[PDB]
Amino acid sequence: ALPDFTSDRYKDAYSRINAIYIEGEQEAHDNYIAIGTLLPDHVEELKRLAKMEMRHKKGFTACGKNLGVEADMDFAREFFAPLRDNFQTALGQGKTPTCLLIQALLIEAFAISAYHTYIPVSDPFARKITEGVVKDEYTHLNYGEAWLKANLESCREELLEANRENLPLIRRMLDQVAGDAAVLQMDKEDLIEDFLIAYQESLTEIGFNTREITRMAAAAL
Ligand SMILES: CCCCCC(=O)O
Ligand SMILES: [Fe+3]
Ligand SMILES: [Fe+3]
Repeated sequence: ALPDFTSDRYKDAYSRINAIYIEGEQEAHDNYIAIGTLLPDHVEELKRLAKMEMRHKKGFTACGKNLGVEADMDFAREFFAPLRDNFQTALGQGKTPTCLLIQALLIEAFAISAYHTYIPVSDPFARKITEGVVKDEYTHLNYGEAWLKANLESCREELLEANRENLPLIRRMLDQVAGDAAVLQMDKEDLIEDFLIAYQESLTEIGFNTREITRMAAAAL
């Protein structure tokens, strides 16, 4: 059954999960702009992507206002700190393939999983907003997949390294959100399945074979 969106129990968990949505959209915006410093000829497309992320952020901000819940932004910022630190490191070293794997692949897949899972248990206001959002993040996966597919032969090793370092962070993120997510009536196994399916499909599209992908997914352990 649907959660009681008015309960103190729900609002408490929501303050953190919703803050994660909001912060995630903000960092996605920042990341796409940042990638523009690495792909100067991609700037106008990246600006469109980043603007979409700000629309997403505004929508989740609105979802919070609607339930009367103050977002715990401090919690969210710490939650994203490991991937954010790794993204910045890559950015400073000009490592475009690592930046794309972290943002366009890992974070977008995490988003699509969270949002797909949240929809059937969301309040009616948030549901319409979130239904809009999910259609968009496939556009973002497509963007990352396209560039990486086009450049695979020069960046294969970097990508294996990027996955090795960053996929475990996604696993720890899922472990950390699981409790609050369950209060929101979201099953951890659904979140994991949806995430892994999205990621595997991106890797397939990029040109990795089944063995390579199996070895990659394994690094989560
Ligand atoms: C769960 C928050 C992640 C959203 C990141 C994005 O919109 O690309
Ligand atoms: Fe988004
Ligand atoms: Fe996105």
